[PDB]
Amino acid sequence: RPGEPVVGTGASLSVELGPRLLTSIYDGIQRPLEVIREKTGDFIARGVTAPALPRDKKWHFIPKAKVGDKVVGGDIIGEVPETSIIVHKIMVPPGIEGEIVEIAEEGDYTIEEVIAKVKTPSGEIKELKMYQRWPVRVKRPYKEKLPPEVPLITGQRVIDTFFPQAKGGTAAIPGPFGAGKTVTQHQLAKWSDAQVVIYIGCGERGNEMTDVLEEFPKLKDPKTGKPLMERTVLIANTSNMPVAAREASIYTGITIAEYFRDMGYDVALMADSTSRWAEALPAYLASKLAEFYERAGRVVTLGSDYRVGSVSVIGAVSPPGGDFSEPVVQNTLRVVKVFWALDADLARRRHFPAINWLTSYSLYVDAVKDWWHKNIDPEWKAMRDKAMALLQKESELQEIVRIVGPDALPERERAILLVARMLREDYLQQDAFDEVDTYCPPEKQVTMMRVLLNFYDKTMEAINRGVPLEEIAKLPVREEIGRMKFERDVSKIRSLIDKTNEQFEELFKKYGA
Repeated sequence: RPGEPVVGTGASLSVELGPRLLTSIYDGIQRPLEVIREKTGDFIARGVTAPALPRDKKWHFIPKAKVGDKVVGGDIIGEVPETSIIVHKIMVPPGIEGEIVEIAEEGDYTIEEVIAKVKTPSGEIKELKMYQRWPVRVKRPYKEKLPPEVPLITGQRVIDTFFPQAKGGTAAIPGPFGAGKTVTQHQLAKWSDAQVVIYIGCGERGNEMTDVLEEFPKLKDPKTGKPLMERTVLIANTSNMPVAAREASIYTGITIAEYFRDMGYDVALMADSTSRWAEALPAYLASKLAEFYERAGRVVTLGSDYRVGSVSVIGAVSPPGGDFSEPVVQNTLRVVKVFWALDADLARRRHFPAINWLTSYSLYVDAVKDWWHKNIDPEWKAMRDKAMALLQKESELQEIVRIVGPDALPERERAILLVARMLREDYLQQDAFDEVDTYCPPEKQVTMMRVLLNFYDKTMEAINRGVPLEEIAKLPVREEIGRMKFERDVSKIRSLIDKTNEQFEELFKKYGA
């Protein structure tokens, strides 16, 4: 990328945006694999480079606008089928508006070709290609940042239910590298309802780059059968790369996320490069994490059609050995709205995903409940809250029992522990390796939860009738409850409610009431 030595604020550090970015692997900056990296500074940056998009590749343009049409920035003037998954939407660059005096015909083109001309109100004729440039450090503009509402549906029960992410929200995952972060990040990347993923996947393990070039091209997008790379764009930070570029990769990544957002996609920006992101010569250097995160959001995009896209941020905080106290841990956890706390004791106990349901939190619960209530069910919030109360109850009881023992525990309390344990095992625990349980649709989540909480209501009902707890604990329907996560037919899961009720009736019959 040649550029120019301009005054102001650096060279004018930017990125190219157009067809073929997808399936591609880039560096703090935007050059293909194993390419030298430029220095930084508050004042300026110097870069010796290669090309970011092939000028030599031929793309099938489908125009969507005509000679005579009025346009504004964000308006979509045609389409380019880019991968087998993603249509690339060709948009007037921000700040350009006017009349389309000239537009290409449906045909094949390389990116330097001019596919349209726009006459601005001044009369100035602006020439538009299939790509555009943007300064990575300026947030691409939009009409309006919408308040957090709809959830980013992850298909993971513990997250979607107890610690929800909003489309356009900010989330962090910290804890040990040990058990499960990788598989959990991988589950999020492939299952979350974001059409496009930008992964800043950046050498935290010496063989990570090897795994990236060797494995990533084989991964399938479970929604289509096709490769996950065909909706992904990677941004590597490594130990050989300049402190400079490593710094700037988040911007390059978020800029590219905003660009797919602007077309109306939901996009997930995933950062898993904690350590490589380090600097030498702090408050002065922390509002630089703040504003990066401020760039997350669901927005009504620029353009003449009403159009919504989003960028959801999920940041890894994996500090090596135990850098968990001071850097990226004071400023970052108080800026993110959601935190999924991976916990090595849970992992050792083989509870997966190993997410600690007492130290994680989401501040999007009330923001997303209405979306759940309107479509998934009307009792979604009441039910999570009830299931959490019972988990909080369990945790208190277990502390108490650690001190004084279990033998003087009353039936009611034993019942609470039995049901909480069913919550942990049936719902909290989810099998990423199983062909059904690797994804749990919204409808299935609420039904499994109703089955569980109905069993709780009947348990507490039975006990307050003199049915003993040992009899409840061996209801056959219990063990079907432990398997419901493996059932793909949601209506079979649902039938467990009536089945539970009936077995209880016939425990009421044995005994009294």
